[PDB]
Amino acid sequence: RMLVLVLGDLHIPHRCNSLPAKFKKLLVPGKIQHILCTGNLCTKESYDYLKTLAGDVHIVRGDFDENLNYPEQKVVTVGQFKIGLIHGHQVIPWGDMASLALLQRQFDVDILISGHTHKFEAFEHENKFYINPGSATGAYNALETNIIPSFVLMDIQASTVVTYVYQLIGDDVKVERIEYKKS
Ligand SMILES: [Mn+2]
Ligand SMILES: [Mn+2]
Ligand SMILES: [Mn+2]
Repeated sequence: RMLVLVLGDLHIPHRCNSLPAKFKKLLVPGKIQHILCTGNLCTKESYDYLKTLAGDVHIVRGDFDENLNYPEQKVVTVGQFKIGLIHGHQVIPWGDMASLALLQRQFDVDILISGHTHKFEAFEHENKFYINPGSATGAYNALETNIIPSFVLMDIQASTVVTYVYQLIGDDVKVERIEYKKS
Protein backbone atom coordinates (compact mmCIF):
# COMPACT_ATOMS: atom_id res chain seq x y z
CA ARG A 1 0.00 0.00 0.00
CA MET A 2 1.22 3.42 -1.11
CA LEU A 3 -0.54 6.74 -0.73
CA VAL A 4 -0.05 9.26 -3.51
CA LEU A 5 -0.85 12.96 -3.52
CA VAL A 6 -1.67 14.36 -6.93
CA LEU A 7 -2.02 18.11 -7.19
CA GLY A 8 -0.86 21.13 -9.16
CA ASP A 9 -1.68 24.55 -10.58
CA LEU A 10 -1.38 26.25 -7.18
CA HIS A 11 -0.15 29.52 -8.70
CA ILE A 12 1.18 30.85 -5.44
CA PRO A 13 1.52 33.70 -4.87
CA HIS A 14 0.28 35.29 -8.09
CA ARG A 15 -3.28 33.93 -8.19
CA CYS A 16 -3.44 32.59 -4.63
CA ASN A 17 -1.61 33.33 -1.40
CA SER A 18 -1.71 29.71 -0.27
CA LEU A 19 -3.36 26.30 -0.25
CA PRO A 20 -6.94 26.44 1.14
CA ALA A 21 -6.87 26.04 4.94
CA LYS A 22 -9.38 23.22 4.72
CA PHE A 23 -6.92 21.39 2.46
CA LYS A 24 -3.89 21.97 4.67
CA LYS A 25 -5.91 20.48 7.54
CA LEU A 26 -6.04 17.27 5.54
CA LEU A 27 -2.35 17.02 4.73
CA VAL A 28 0.05 15.93 7.39
CA PRO A 29 3.64 14.63 7.17
CA GLY A 30 4.25 10.89 7.45
CA LYS A 31 1.14 9.72 5.62
CA ILE A 32 1.90 10.12 1.93
CA GLN A 33 4.64 8.14 0.23
CA HIS A 34 4.64 10.02 -3.08
CA ILE A 35 3.63 13.32 -4.47
CA LEU A 36 3.01 13.88 -8.16
CA CYS A 37 2.68 17.55 -9.01
CA THR A 38 1.53 18.74 -12.40
CA GLY A 39 3.55 21.94 -11.94
CA ASN A 40 2.49 25.59 -11.81
CA LEU A 41 3.48 25.89 -8.13
CA CYS A 42 5.29 29.02 -9.22
CA THR A 43 7.74 29.10 -6.32
CA LYS A 44 10.20 27.16 -4.21
CA GLU A 45 8.00 27.88 -1.17
CA SER A 46 5.40 25.40 -2.39
CA TYR A 47 7.99 22.81 -3.37
CA ASP A 48 9.41 23.05 0.12
CA TYR A 49 5.93 22.61 1.55
CA LEU A 50 5.39 19.49 -0.52
CA LYS A 51 8.73 18.12 0.62
CA THR A 52 7.57 18.38 4.22
CA LEU A 53 4.66 16.07 3.30
CA ALA A 54 6.68 13.37 1.55
CA GLY A 55 10.27 12.72 0.56
CA ASP A 56 9.47 11.40 -2.90
CA VAL A 57 8.25 14.47 -4.76
CA HIS A 58 7.91 14.19 -8.54
CA ILE A 59 7.13 17.47 -10.24
CA VAL A 60 7.12 18.54 -13.90
CA ARG A 61 7.59 22.01 -15.38
CA GLY A 62 4.45 23.94 -16.24
CA ASP A 63 4.14 26.91 -18.57
CA PHE A 64 6.38 29.67 -17.19
CA ASP A 65 7.65 27.74 -14.15
CA GLU A 66 11.07 29.13 -13.26
CA ASN A 67 13.00 25.98 -12.38
CA LEU A 68 14.72 24.27 -15.33
CA ASN A 69 15.70 21.16 -13.42
CA TYR A 70 12.03 20.15 -13.61
CA PRO A 71 11.53 17.66 -16.43
CA GLU A 72 8.72 18.48 -18.89
CA GLN A 73 7.35 14.96 -18.59
CA LYS A 74 8.03 11.88 -16.57
CA VAL A 75 7.07 8.32 -16.18
CA VAL A 76 7.10 7.11 -12.61
CA THR A 77 6.51 3.64 -11.23
CA VAL A 78 4.51 3.19 -8.09
CA GLY A 79 3.50 -0.29 -7.06
CA GLN A 80 2.73 -2.06 -10.32
CA PHE A 81 1.62 1.13 -12.02
CA LYS A 82 3.41 3.18 -14.64
CA ILE A 83 2.33 6.76 -14.16
CA GLY A 84 2.83 9.50 -16.72
CA LEU A 85 3.03 13.10 -15.66
CA ILE A 86 3.01 16.23 -17.75
CA HIS A 87 1.79 19.76 -17.13
CA GLY A 88 -0.42 19.71 -20.22
CA HIS A 89 0.25 23.02 -21.95
CA GLN A 90 2.34 21.31 -24.60
CA VAL A 91 -0.41 20.63 -27.10
CA ILE A 92 1.56 18.70 -29.73
CA PRO A 93 1.57 19.10 -33.51
CA TRP A 94 0.46 15.84 -35.03
CA GLY A 95 2.43 16.24 -38.23
CA ASP A 96 5.72 16.24 -36.31
CA MET A 97 6.18 12.49 -36.35
CA ALA A 98 9.39 12.43 -34.30
CA SER A 99 7.80 14.20 -31.31
CA LEU A 100 4.81 11.94 -31.82
CA ALA A 101 6.99 8.82 -31.57
CA LEU A 102 8.38 10.22 -28.34
CA LEU A 103 4.83 10.73 -27.05
CA GLN A 104 4.16 6.98 -27.37
CA ARG A 105 6.07 6.60 -24.13
CA GLN A 106 3.66 8.94 -22.30
CA PHE A 107 0.50 7.27 -23.66
CA ASP A 108 1.76 3.81 -22.83
CA VAL A 109 1.13 4.08 -19.11
CA ASP A 110 -1.40 2.76 -16.66
CA ILE A 111 -2.16 6.19 -15.23
CA LEU A 112 -2.01 9.45 -17.13
CA ILE A 113 -1.83 12.67 -15.18
CA SER A 114 -1.78 16.20 -16.49
CA GLY A 115 -2.97 19.59 -15.37
CA HIS A 116 -2.99 23.03 -16.91
CA THR A 117 -6.75 23.26 -17.49
CA HIS A 118 -7.45 23.74 -13.75
CA LYS A 119 -10.41 21.46 -14.32
CA PHE A 120 -10.61 18.14 -12.57
CA GLU A 121 -11.27 14.87 -14.42
CA ALA A 122 -10.89 11.28 -13.40
CA PHE A 123 -12.07 8.21 -15.28
CA GLU A 124 -11.02 4.75 -16.39
CA HIS A 125 -10.76 3.89 -20.07
CA GLU A 126 -9.49 0.73 -21.67
CA ASN A 127 -7.59 -0.40 -18.60
CA LYS A 128 -5.93 3.01 -18.15
CA PHE A 129 -6.74 5.73 -15.66
CA TYR A 130 -6.87 9.44 -16.52
CA ILE A 131 -6.48 12.10 -13.88
CA ASN A 132 -6.48 15.82 -14.00
CA PRO A 133 -6.28 16.98 -10.37
CA GLY A 134 -7.34 20.51 -11.30
CA SER A 135 -6.16 23.46 -9.22
CA ALA A 136 -5.55 22.81 -5.53
CA THR A 137 -5.92 26.53 -4.77
CA GLY A 138 -8.89 26.84 -7.11
CA ALA A 139 -6.79 29.38 -9.03
CA TYR A 140 -8.54 30.91 -12.06
CA ASN A 141 -7.39 29.93 -15.55
CA ALA A 142 -7.51 32.23 -18.58
CA LEU A 143 -11.05 31.04 -19.36
CA GLU A 144 -13.01 31.40 -16.10
CA THR A 145 -12.80 32.55 -12.46
CA ASN A 146 -14.93 30.05 -10.58
CA ILE A 147 -12.62 27.07 -10.23
CA ILE A 148 -13.44 24.47 -7.60
CA PRO A 149 -10.21 23.86 -5.64
CA SER A 150 -9.41 20.18 -5.76
CA PHE A 151 -6.72 17.58 -5.38
CA VAL A 152 -6.46 13.82 -5.43
CA LEU A 153 -5.18 11.08 -3.19
CA MET A 154 -4.54 7.68 -4.65
CA ASP A 155 -4.32 4.64 -2.47
CA ILE A 156 -2.39 2.08 -4.42
CA GLN A 157 -2.33 -1.60 -3.56
CA ALA A 158 -1.35 -4.42 -5.92
CA SER A 159 -3.41 -4.00 -9.10
CA THR A 160 -5.95 -1.69 -7.50
CA VAL A 161 -6.00 2.07 -7.08
CA VAL A 162 -8.59 3.87 -5.03
CA THR A 163 -8.63 7.50 -6.06
CA TYR A 164 -10.10 10.07 -3.68
CA VAL A 165 -10.95 13.41 -5.19
CA TYR A 166 -11.16 16.26 -2.71
CA GLN A 167 -12.98 19.45 -3.64
CA LEU A 168 -13.62 22.61 -1.68
CA ILE A 169 -17.22 23.34 -2.65
CA GLY A 170 -18.12 26.53 -0.81
CA ASP A 171 -18.07 25.79 2.91
CA ASP A 172 -17.35 22.08 2.74
CA VAL A 173 -14.88 19.48 1.59
CA LYS A 174 -16.46 16.93 -0.69
CA VAL A 175 -14.86 13.59 -1.50
CA GLU A 176 -15.64 11.30 -4.37
CA ARG A 177 -14.12 7.86 -4.26
CA ILE A 178 -13.17 6.27 -7.57
CA GLU A 179 -11.90 2.71 -7.80
CA TYR A 180 -9.61 1.57 -10.58
CA LYS A 181 -8.42 -1.97 -11.08
CA LYS A 182 -6.00 -3.09 -13.76
CA SER A 183 -6.63 -6.47 -15.42
MN1 LIG B 1 -2.02 26.50 -14.17
MN1 LIG C 1 -0.48 26.04 -16.97
MN1 LIG D 1 -10.72 -1.97 -14.51
